[PDB]
Amino acid sequence: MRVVVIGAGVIGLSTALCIHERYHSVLQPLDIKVYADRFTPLTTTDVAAGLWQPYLSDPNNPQEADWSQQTFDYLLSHVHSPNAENLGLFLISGYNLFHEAIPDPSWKDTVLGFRKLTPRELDMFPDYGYGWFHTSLILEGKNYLQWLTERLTERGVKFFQRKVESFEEVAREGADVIVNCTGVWAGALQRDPLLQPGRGQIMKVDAPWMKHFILTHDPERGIYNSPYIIPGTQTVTLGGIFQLGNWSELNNIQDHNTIWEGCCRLEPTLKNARIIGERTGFRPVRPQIRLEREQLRTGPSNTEVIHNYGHGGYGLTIHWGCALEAAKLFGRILEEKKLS
Amino acid sequence: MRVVVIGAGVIGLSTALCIHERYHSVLQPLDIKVYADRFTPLTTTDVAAGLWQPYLSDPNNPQEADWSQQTFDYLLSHVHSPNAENLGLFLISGYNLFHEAIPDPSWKDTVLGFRKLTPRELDMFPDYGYGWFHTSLILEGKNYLQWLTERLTERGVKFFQRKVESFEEVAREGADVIVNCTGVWAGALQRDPLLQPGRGQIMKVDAPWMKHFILTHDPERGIYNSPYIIPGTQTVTLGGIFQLGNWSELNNIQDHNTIWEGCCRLEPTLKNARIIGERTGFRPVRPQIRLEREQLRTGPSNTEVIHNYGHGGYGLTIHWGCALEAAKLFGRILEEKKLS
Ligand SMILES: Cc1cc2nc3c(=O)[nH]c(=O)nc-3n(C[C@H](O)[C@H](O)[C@H](O)COP(=O)(O)OP(=O)(O)OC[C@H]3O[C@@H](n4cnc5c(N)ncnc54)[C@H](O)[C@@H]3O)c2cc1C
Ligand SMILES: Cc1cc2nc3c(=O)[nH]c(=O)nc-3n(C[C@H](O)[C@H](O)[C@H](O)COP(=O)(O)OP(=O)(O)OC[C@H]3O[C@@H](n4cnc5c(N)ncnc54)[C@H](O)[C@@H]3O)c2cc1C
Ligand SMILES: O=C(O)c1cc2sccc2[nH]1
Ligand SMILES: O=C(O)c1cc2sccc2[nH]1
Repeated sequence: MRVVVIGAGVIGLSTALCIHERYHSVLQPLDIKVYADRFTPLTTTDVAAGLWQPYLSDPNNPQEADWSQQTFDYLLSHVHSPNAENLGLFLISGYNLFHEAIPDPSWKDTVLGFRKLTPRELDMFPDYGYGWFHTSLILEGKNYLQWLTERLTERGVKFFQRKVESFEEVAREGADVIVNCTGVWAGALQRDPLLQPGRGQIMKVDAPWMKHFILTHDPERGIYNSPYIIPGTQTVTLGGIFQLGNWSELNNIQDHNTIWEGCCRLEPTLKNARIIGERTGFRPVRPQIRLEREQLRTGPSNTEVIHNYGHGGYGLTIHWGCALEAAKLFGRILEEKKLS
Repeated sequence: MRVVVIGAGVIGLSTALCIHERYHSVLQPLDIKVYADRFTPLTTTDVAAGLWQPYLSDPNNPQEADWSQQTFDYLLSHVHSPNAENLGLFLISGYNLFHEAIPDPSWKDTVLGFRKLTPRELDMFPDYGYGWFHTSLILEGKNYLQWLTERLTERGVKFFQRKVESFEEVAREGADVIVNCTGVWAGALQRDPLLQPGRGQIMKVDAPWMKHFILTHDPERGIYNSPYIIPGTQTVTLGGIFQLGNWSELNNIQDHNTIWEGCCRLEPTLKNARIIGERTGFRPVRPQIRLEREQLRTGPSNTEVIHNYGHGGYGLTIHWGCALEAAKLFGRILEEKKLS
């Protein structure tokens, strides 16, 4: 009963934990190893603000809306716990700004107190003429990743610093089940032309008077490419850079400018806020998440592979529902093998 | 014209600013001095969290609701102003929690996006069965008082550290108009049987993940005597203590425990918060604010006095509408001295 999880971002970590809680037994022990090239604070998960917000429009797969709703409901149950702070979990309200009356999102009833913005509220954002206000949740990846690791290490899970070259390399060493949570890099283990980097740049600023998230939406700039302000526990994330096919890990100076000028125009009080840091990450962009089983067609034994990658700009938002689905796929592997 | 403003809390400073910006001219040159025994951070204004919220039910004087509304409208028009950070001015959303249903407040349309709490939002507060959600403003005194002081200084207003023994002592040194903004200590200059300290105690805690205010209402505890959580710029104010007639300036453990126990039950995450500081202050409690002119008959001349005190637990909420009214009374004085 040897299981190897490839990846230590929110995907692999929550998957490892979910499989362990649901399938570990002293009767039938479950050996679980996590192999990863990069760990916290150096994953894509660490670059995220951690705000819960799926895409505005209905997903290519309606199963994704269920996975996001299951994640919200799960995080909402731990929000008023003493453990909440160790997770990087907290409630936050905020604004979604538009230039037109776009349709209501499928998640209007999952979030708390969703409503349209009133005239006086919109008078605060002269560049926008429609929007929403609701209460959502922030799950900060750097705390959540450390918390998941702590809970994994105490459940018997060993962590290994390694760049996996092939699934067959892992299959050869005895892995019965391979959990593929490689994010944006998955194409290195198996070609997937639907998987692309969604290059992102963010600024971390000191603006503690900022109690609300502010997200803007422009068709001319596209998804995740217009100003956003997201207050964290210690700092405020400034963003709004999406570049499909861009693999540059360096901080582009025109992007730094776009972030600064766009966010200051959105919220003039940012102009006097102290810039703390700047980061680049690659969103694992895909028309839909890949969350399925694959029987390896290489080597003398067939190896069971659970793929869990391609969560684009909403991995923190959907991680739990995806972890639970991967655990379901895992139990299906267990039954098909044998009972007695 | 020689003006002496007694008091350097929010009332004294905003009145002095409002009078100077409206009346100092070539036609009416004003010599304004401010006398105060205590300056920031040692005034009642400094103990306050600075949240804008008047009384729920219609005031004894309907003028008070107009004065609070004028204050919110003025502060709201500056929320994105270059000076907002210097003022300590920012937007904040939050909860007003009740055991039973209560009528909508007279200010429901002054605040932003006022509405009732939904069942899912109410499930987060088991001890309460009814509530509101709205967006208001915080104006922090430690910043606001220093901002008003800098504004008065550039206008040529002179500040003196002194404990005024009597209005006559001021009148005898040449004051034409005395603006009495002495807060809870006004009785020492002229007996006021309707003025009492509304003793308050607060804790300032490090809980930066707290993004909303939470105010609880209990008619058995009375006004300002039920737990409240008010996130500021650097710290979160924990309070909920009102002791009518208590002149003790010391912080006490009983009140420390009431605050801590009450606010931790409301928000379990507070258990792990670091306590930064604790303060005691005296709300200037009266059945209504005394904002009126008086011709003082103590000495060879009559001195024109403007009283502006008795703002209770809502001095920050109402200060600007009161400062504008004091200025109108000041104009009536100049108009009588046959020089306007
Ligand atoms: C700028 C920006 C802002 C964002 N904001 C939000 C937000 O507010 N809310 C939200 O829900 N989402 C947000 N996201 C998306 C979120 O960051 C990602 O969807 C989530 O981090 C992807 O999770 P992951 O586990 O798949 O990838 P990662 O965190 O990238 O983990 C991939 C893991 O796979 C490992 N790995 C890959 N290949 C191999 C190999 N061959 N061998 C060994 N290890 C390997 C890596 O080392 C790493 O451990 C944001 C993204 C960006 C870029
Ligand atoms: C615990 C607590 C929390 C609160 N929270 C809020 C809130 O969130 N929002 C809100 O709107 N309000 C709040 N308040 C109300 C606000 O603090 C007071 O209404 C406002 O501070 C009253 O201001 P003031 O100018 O009249 O008095 P103060 O701020 O006390 O200043 C009185 C001034 O007069 C001076 N003075 C008095 N007598 C003399 C004399 N004889 N000679 C020389 N100088 C003299 C003092 O030295 C001082 O400079 C709160 C109050 C308390 C106690
Ligand atoms: O840039 C992103 O990928 C991103 C910004 C926000 S705000 C909520 C989710 C999310 N994702
Ligand atoms: O304790 C007080 O006097 C007080 C608490 C709050 S919250 C808004 C006003 C106000 N006043």
